Amino acid sequence: SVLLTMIARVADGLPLAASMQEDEQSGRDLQQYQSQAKQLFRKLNEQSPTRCTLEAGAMTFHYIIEQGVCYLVLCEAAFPKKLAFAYLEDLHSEFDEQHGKKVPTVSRPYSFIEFDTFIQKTKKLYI
Repeated sequence: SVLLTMIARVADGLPLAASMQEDEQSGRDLQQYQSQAKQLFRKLNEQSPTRCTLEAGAMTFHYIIEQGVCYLVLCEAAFPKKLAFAYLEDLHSEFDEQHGKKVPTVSRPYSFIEFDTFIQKTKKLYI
């Protein structure tokens, strides 16, 4: 029952905010989860779906693309698809509202760590 969350700029995959780790995660998995995320980001373009669900066994990836930002979440296959997108939707509207103008010009990775707090608070409400 998790919500490994990652927000990155589509143009170049620059990470923005994230809340990967959870109650005692496994270095092996956490590493594989992040690497799979990168290979997803690097491939994103204009032809990509703005909403998408990607199967990976016990785990399933879900993401949305809005304003050039990819909101991605990894969770148990069992987790309600419909829920994952609401979670993402809440993150989006709050993120764009609070950082849309600055998102396309930042160059340092995780320039929005601050947002991690909102992700955490929003997470509780779903899991």
